[PDB]
Amino acid sequence: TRFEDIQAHYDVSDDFFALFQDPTRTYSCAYFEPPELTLEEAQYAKVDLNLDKLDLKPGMTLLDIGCGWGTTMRRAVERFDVNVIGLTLSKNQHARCEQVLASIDTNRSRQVLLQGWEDFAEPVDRIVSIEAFEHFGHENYDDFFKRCFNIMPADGRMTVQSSVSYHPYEMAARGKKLSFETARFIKFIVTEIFPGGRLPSTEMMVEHGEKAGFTVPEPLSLRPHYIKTLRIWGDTLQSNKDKAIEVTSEEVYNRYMKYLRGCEHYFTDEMLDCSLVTYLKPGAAA
Ligand SMILES: COc1ccc(C)cc1N
Ligand SMILES: COc1ccc(C)cc1N
Repeated sequence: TRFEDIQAHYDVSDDFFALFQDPTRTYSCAYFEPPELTLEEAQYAKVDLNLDKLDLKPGMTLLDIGCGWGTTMRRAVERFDVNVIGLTLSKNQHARCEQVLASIDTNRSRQVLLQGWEDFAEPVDRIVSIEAFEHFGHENYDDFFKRCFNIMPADGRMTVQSSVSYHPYEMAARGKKLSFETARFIKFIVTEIFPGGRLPSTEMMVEHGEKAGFTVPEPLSLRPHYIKTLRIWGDTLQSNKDKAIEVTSEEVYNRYMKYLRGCEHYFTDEMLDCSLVTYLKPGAAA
């Protein structure tokens, strides 16, 4: 009701995001390995970083939870010769993914579903989830990891890439001034950028996975890559200010410059992180 309306206020057209993102319209941390990659190349490098952890063999089925514009699923079909299932809650992303997957020269099964993981109960081999706020941004971590564990075979693996904060206790350790300042900035992100969202901690991502029965090796920090990503997003949005304002408003432009510049700052000050966590079932190949 009211809340919904107050949140709907912060809905932004896909056309605005196109004015700061790379041509793939990837809205997640890029991977600058090597460091000289373009943003677009680094976004393909991040997809590869995720898929290369999943022990994908031809004829397997990969589930993409929050499949975005279909880039991850397409790369998986092309590189690994796998079937793919994507989950998205965006009608626009659903339509684009169906066309992206239909375009692929393959006999492998390609399916895109307009639903959450809560309503998904089909057997799959491997799972990838890259900064899926619509799926991994509303708690019920115990149900999420239990679902992922139960739909995979004995050798199942999953990657989840997510922005993270620290427990208030850990934040206090690194300055009380900076601790409050960060907590107020997180409140802005979860009010105006990802309304109703909840930023997990790495410790939560690890411990909820372990409780479900997964082996969880040391998470990969993407912090330095997200600083680079947010710098390019900010610099690109600023270079398109007139076009961005015309498509939305000066309010929305200022909101996203605050978000992009702000995240770069709190990432640089090591008050935010980005974790790529691998979840291994007990029977996962060594
Ligand atoms: C992946 O980028 C897109 C998504 C949706 C539409 C209509 C166009 C493009 N280029
Ligand atoms: C990584 O997925 C997310 C992105 C943004 C926010 C606020 C929360 C989550 N889980």
